[PDB]
Amino acid sequence: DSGVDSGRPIGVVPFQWAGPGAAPEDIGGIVAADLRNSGKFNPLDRARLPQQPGSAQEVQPAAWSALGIDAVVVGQVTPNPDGSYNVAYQLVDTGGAPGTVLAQNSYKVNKQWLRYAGHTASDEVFEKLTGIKGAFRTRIAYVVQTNGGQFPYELRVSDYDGYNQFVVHRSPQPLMSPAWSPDGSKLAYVTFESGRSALVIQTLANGAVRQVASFPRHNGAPAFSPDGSKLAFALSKTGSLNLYVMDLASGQIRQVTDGRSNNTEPTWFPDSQNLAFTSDQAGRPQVYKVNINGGAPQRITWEGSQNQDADVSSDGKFMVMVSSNGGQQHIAKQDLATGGVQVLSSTFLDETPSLAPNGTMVIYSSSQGMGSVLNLVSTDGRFKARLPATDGQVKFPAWSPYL
Repeated sequence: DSGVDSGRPIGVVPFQWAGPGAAPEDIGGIVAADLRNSGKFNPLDRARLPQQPGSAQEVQPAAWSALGIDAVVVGQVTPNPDGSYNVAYQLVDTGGAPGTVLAQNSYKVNKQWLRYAGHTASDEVFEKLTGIKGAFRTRIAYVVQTNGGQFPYELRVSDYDGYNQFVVHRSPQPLMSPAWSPDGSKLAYVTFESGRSALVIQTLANGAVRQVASFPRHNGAPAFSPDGSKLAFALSKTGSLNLYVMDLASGQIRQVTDGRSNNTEPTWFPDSQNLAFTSDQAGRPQVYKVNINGGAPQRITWEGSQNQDADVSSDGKFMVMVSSNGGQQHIAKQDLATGGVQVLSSTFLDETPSLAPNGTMVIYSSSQGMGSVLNLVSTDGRFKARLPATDGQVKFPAWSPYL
């Protein structure tokens, strides 16, 4: 819903490093990358910075408004004797009230939390300048297939931008489609470890695992309801996949769809009652919507030869999905009210899109020979980037809720 050329230009100056040598991290670089990733901003190339002020007072507004820049982010990174660091940023106005500090904060963090300090600065500048909750301190879950033979599959979690990865679960068999609990503490996912498909929910903090379902099938594509009370997923035995809803408090499972049609990849609407999902009911896959509390499925995608793997935004205003047309398979966004569709990505064979909690960015995977990598694309379509390559093929990314 930004629908413009580039984003709002903004000056993000490298942070001053008072400590000896060089800085342990490029905080300004992180803030710029974050802001840019959202498609909401176009940080000025470090090449064209008119100056590199190290403090708000050193900022000369005229130099920035001149280049069409409303605000400038300046900052300082200072080493503490205990080995930790002080990361401070000041958001300085270079427009209506030149030189005034719109926002500033300072954080004391260990080397390991320096990127977090950067993402915090980004979140603050972001919420202050867009009114939209920042998602820069969010994480993503995904599955990497390494080249190791014993446990090729690793369900991992990392910062949304690919850094600070950690393994949640390693498996000798395929792992797929993790899904975050709304409170960000658990991941549901499908594992073939038992030899056949199973749906589990693992608590990230202690690794605890809850068995949910095992009926005969393949990928269950789980999805937690926004309110935390249910988990929707697909089971395929009768010869076709159908939707089931898991009541998390009681464990009672109820079938939400029936028929010879393959109904899968459920995703929740904000009300925790309606699901959007993929069905082959009309031939090539299309996206349908159904209220778990009663009613028959309602096809909702009409544009495109095929649409699947939907992800409804947190505000229910739109959804992203994999849309195939003219031999191109990309992530597309569909307005849930007016039905307009906008193709976001342009990479090769885009799959499983997952919306950032503020709905400003989508993480998805694309094809690379026999493998695949993760990508980010802002929901306004302005920014596209590969996430940092890792030691394996990556699939099924899932963006965490706000943390």
